[PDB]
Amino acid sequence: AFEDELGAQAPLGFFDPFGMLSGDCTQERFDRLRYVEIKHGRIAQLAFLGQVVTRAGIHLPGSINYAGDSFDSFPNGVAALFGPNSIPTAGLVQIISFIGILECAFMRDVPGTGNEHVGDFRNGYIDFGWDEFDEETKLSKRAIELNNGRAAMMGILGLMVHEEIIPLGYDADLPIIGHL
Amino acid sequence: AFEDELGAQAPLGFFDPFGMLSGDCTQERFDRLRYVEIKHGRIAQLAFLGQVVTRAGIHLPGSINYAGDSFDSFPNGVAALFGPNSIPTAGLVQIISFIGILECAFMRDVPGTGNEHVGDFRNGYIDFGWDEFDEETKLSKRAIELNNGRAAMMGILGLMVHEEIIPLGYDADLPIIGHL
Amino acid sequence: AFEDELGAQAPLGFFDPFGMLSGDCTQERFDRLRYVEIKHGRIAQLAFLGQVVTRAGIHLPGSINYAGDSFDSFPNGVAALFGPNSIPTAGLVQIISFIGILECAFMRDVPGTGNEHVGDFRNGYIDFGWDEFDEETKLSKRAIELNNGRAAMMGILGLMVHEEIIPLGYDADLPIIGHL
Ligand code: CLA
Ligand code: CLA
Ligand code: CLA
Ligand SMILES: CC(=O)O[C@H]1CC(C)(C)C(=C=C/C(C)=C/C=C/C(C)=C/C=C/C=C(C)/C=C/C=C(\C)C(=O)C[C@@]23O[C@]2(C)C[C@@H](O)CC3(C)C)[C@](C)(O)C1
Ligand SMILES: CC(=O)O[C@H]1CC(C)(C)C(=C=C/C(C)=C/C=C/C(C)=C/C=C/C=C(C)/C=C/C=C(\C)C(=O)C[C@@]23O[C@]2(C)C[C@@H](O)CC3(C)C)[C@](C)(O)C1
Ligand SMILES: CC(=O)O[C@H]1CC(C)(C)C(=C=C/C(C)=C/C=C/C(C)=C/C=C/C=C(C)/C=C/C=C(\C)C(=O)C[C@@]23O[C@]2(C)C[C@@H](O)CC3(C)C)[C@](C)(O)C1
Ligand code: KC2
Ligand code: KC2
Ligand code: KC2
Repeated sequence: AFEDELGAQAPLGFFDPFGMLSGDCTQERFDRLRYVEIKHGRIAQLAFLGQVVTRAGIHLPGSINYAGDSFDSFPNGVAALFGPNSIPTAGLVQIISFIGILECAFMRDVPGTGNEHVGDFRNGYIDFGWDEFDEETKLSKRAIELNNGRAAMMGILGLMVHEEIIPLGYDADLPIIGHL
Repeated sequence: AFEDELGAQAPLGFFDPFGMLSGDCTQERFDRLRYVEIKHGRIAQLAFLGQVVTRAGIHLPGSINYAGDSFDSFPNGVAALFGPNSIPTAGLVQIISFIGILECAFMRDVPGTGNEHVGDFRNGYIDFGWDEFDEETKLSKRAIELNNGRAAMMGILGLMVHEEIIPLGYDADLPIIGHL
Repeated sequence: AFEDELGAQAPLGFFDPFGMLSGDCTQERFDRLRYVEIKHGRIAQLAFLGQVVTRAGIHLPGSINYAGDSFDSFPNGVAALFGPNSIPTAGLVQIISFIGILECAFMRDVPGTGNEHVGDFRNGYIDFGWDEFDEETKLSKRAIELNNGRAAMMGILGLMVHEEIIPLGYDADLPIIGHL
């Protein structure tokens, strides 16, 4: 039933190993799964962009504290949030609070606003020209977003794992990025 | 749609900053939110009453243990539940178990019993004369309960925060209640 | 309404102390409760069987690690999973991952497959002859499964509690099984 939905493309086609959509799956279940997948993909895309920017030597100009702790002095990766040399716990809690405010008020599907598909948070408020695209281009953009999100999920998991296995003696000369 | 419901009164009117009810919000969502708000308000009202009674020097007569630990020897506030001089862990676990029994059996909206609104746990079992009040008086009582609950939420949050910031050097001469 | 459902047997009859099905309880709520009860019963039956087999001196032949840690060297009970002499954390995490894979993909009620009642995971895939039984025998088998599951819930709780109270000085010469 969902073998022709978004995300079922070449070369794998419809790829449902664990069988979430097996049987007479309801549209609500697939909508929930696609919402979770798109949310994870967007978060992972942002996380991968952040690690790429930070690890390349690009840091915000200034100090993260009144104490003078410069932005470009903190480590990259999980060591920047959780560790002995991480950013202050106040900064992490404020970041989490901002993300929670976004979750509750901003990055949500408001019913009866004009949203067209799962993951559309536009809400008739912030539109950059979605209606300019025709249907085929719209589907292509949605598929690109979803697949880049899956790739970012895998990449961010790999980056965190590789950073975490370095103290254990598992230091890998990763391609392109190099040593973490 | 919910701008004329209970709790939207002077001077703020309908106050929905985070936009929980924005858009075509369903009645189920508002009922869930109002249930959570009323439950929190009742819990916080009881918590503030407990704070006032305990901090005023009124303690239960006797001892909380067979070992002879008197009721009036334990501290007030968070130090009475979680701390080195708190009540015995068995007492806290029994309190939590009693509250869970209440949650699962007593303080619940039993369907098909005669409940009139969200937060009405009466269940046609314990009534002190609710039907004696007229509709306007009923609405006034419900609004009083809700607003006192919100005030108690903020007050209990303030009391816990002020108790917790005292060891950090943030001791404030609070009005009325004084030093915690 | 649910006083004649499965699980209401002599001598207790319909036993609903906490009043979970009191009032106009929907079939969905009873179905959820029965699903949870059957799942817990099956898990507890497996846990009791495994703990009895392990405590009887029957262990898998070989070693659980490449390091040579034999199966019959680990303790019995909670000390085998969580403790200073437990199985390796890798083994526990892999067991949890296998159970999660089962939860997600295998031990589930796939809609539109032919399942006849709550707790039926057969899904028209693995059938040993369920249709051979008549209606009364089917009800008897389901009731036996449910009641043995409740008995196993109590038994596994008792086994874990008795194992945990031994270091505290509460060592009980339990009947049949003896000292844990
Ligand atoms: C998962 C996302 C994520 C997370 C958790 C972090 C976390 C962190 N970043 Mg970071 N970053 C990210 C994405 C992320 N970043 C992206 C995508 C970029 C590229 C622009 C950067 C660029 C960046 C720089 C240049 C620096 C950091 C730094 C830091 C650290 C200090 C916090 C700070 O100043 O943030 C700053 C965050 C930003 C500048 C960009 C955040 C953008 C977010 C993800 C937007 C997402 C919500 C957005 C409002 C949605 C808009 C919707 C639209 C319709 C309006 C902290 C560990 C600093 C550091 O290393 O100090 C220790 C630092 O110097 N980051
Ligand atoms: C959030 C609610 C709450 C919580 C968590 C606590 C927690 C505590 N209180 Mg306390 N207390 C509360 C509310 C609360 N109280 C209220 C509202 C009052 C005013 C009557 C008191 C009066 C009070 C005294 C006088 C003493 C305590 C003490 C204590 C401590 C020991 C436990 C004990 O003996 O409880 C005793 C609890 C009570 C005497 C009253 C509890 C009543 C609860 C809130 C009823 C709520 C559910 C109820 C069944 C609903 C009925 C619905 C109706 C339709 C039937 C413990 C830290 C003792 C202490 O400090 O020793 C260490 C102590 O001496 N409390
Ligand atoms: C709650 C269930 C449960 C749990 C958590 C454990 C946990 C454990 N068992 Mg164990 N065991 C169980 C049930 C369980 N067992 C049952 C039911 C039996 C009887 C066959 C055994 C027999 C057994 C032996 C003989 C040994 C262990 C050992 C161990 C320990 C090492 C892990 C291992 O080798 O597993 C091995 C697990 C098994 C041999 C059987 C597990 C079978 C599971 C329960 C199947 C459940 C799902 C299944 C696929 C459903 C199929 C449905 C069907 C339609 C296809 C570990 C603490 C070993 C030990 O103590 O070394 C430290 C050991 O030597 N167990
Ligand atoms: C004005 C304003 O405020 O906002 C607007 C601005 C604008 C532009 C309109 C908006 C937008 C669009 C945005 C932000 C789009 C972002 C898209 C983004 C960020 C897309 C890539 C993600 C990451 C991927 C694919 C990672 C793959 C990672 C992969 C495939 C790996 O496995 C990788 C790997 O590393 C390992 C682990 C090991 C090494 O071998 C190295 C490599 C690399 C191989 C917003 C959102 O509307 C907000
Ligand atoms: C027979 C039996 O068993 O039961 C029946 C008995 C009976 C009577 C019928 C029943 C009832 C009704 C009850 C229990 C009603 C209770 C109502 C209650 C308990 C109502 C106030 C709450 C707290 C508020 C408003 C706090 C505000 C706190 C505020 C506004 C603050 O911010 C405060 C502040 O402190 C700071 C943090 C700093 C300092 O500057 C000091 C102050 C104070 C300014 C029940 C429930 O049906 C059960
Ligand atoms: C081919 C393949 O791969 O799979 C198939 C194989 C097969 C056979 C078809 C299948 C099956 C059926 C199975 C596995 C059925 C299992 C049934 C099972 C395991 C049934 C008892 C549970 C435990 C009870 C009742 C415990 C009570 C415990 C009680 C009553 C206590 O309180 C006890 C106690 O200890 C205390 C705490 C203290 C002491 O005084 C000692 C005692 C004992 C008194 C499956 C599932 O379809 C999978
Ligand atoms: C996530 C987004 C975000 C938002 C929306 C946001 C809003 C506000 C507002 C509201 C207008 C104020 C008034 C405010 C004030 C301060 N912020 Mg924010 N802040 C955010 C993020 C961070 C991070 C990451 C850090 C940080 C800090 C500080 C410090 C320094 C305190 C000090 O130096 O003792 C002060 C005074 C740093 C800190 O925590 O220092 C321990 C630091 O690391 N903030 N901040
Ligand atoms: C929340 C409500 C509540 C209920 C409904 C409830 C019911 C019962 C019943 C059932 C009829 C019994 C039989 C019972 C028995 C004991 N209770 Mg309760 N008890 C409640 C609350 C507390 C608190 C707060 C404490 C406490 C204690 C004890 C001790 C002392 C043990 C000891 O001194 O070794 C014993 C023997 C104290 C304790 O935990 O001491 C470590 C203590 O702090 N109990 N209790
Ligand atoms: C729950 C079911 C389950 C499944 C489905 C499953 C699948 C696979 C697969 C996939 C085909 C591989 C390739 C694989 C391989 C290894 N397993 Mg499994 N394994 C399961 C259970 C356990 C347990 C309980 C233990 C264990 C272990 C090891 C070790 C030893 C590593 C070492 O000696 O360093 C290796 C190499 C032991 C261990 O973790 O040792 C620290 C141990 O305790 N495994 N295992």
